Amino acid sequence: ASKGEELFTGVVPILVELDGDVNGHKFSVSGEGEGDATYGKLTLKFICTTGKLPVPWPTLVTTLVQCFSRYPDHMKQHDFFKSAMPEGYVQERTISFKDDGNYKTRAEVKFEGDTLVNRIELKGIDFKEDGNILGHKLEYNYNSHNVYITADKQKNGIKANFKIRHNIEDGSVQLADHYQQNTPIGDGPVLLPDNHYLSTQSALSKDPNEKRDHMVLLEFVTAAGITH
Ligand SMILES: [Mg+2]
Repeated sequence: ASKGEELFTGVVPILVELDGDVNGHKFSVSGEGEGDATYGKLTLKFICTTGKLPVPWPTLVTTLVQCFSRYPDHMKQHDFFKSAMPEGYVQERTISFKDDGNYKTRAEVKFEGDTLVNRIELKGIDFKEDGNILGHKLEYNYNSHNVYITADKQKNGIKANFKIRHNIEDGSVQLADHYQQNTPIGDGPVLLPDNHYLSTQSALSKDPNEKRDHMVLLEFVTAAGITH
């Protein structure tokens, strides 16, 4: 493997903190839960601490810890994400919503003590007033997808590209093209992978006891695409 994967053999508590501005709508989200990379499993509850979320929850799922992906044993030499731990990595994305605006995100993912933390800044521009995002026309659900990873050896890191399809309430789909880059924060060696993908499955729900604007997420992520 890598030395960093030793930090992931058990259940790890997670904290997520996001500050956002989409078209001048300022918001924050705080999340808590845990990850168990042995099973590729994430359980997180997110709360909008500023009030009502000004964009649909599903549009934030990808932004709101791929170090919890399950890498099969035969592929463990391809796990960049854990290899960068505990010092962590910077994750940047451009998320381009077809016929609408874009999110640019910058996150730092690292350990703070025994807790894995994801700190994010999100900026959204050029959204349509009553497009699917600011008009809240997206269903509260989520389709499975693959995250296609490639090495970026000049930057000592990785890139990824994938497509999210958000279901629109009228039966159509809102495409969200994702371009991602990750670079280590520390100077220790990291694993630079062969092309492969992360198979991701996400289920969204609500806490029946929660009155704040929130999202409960159950996610499974498994690396694939390299055989033996
Ligand atoms: Mg302009």
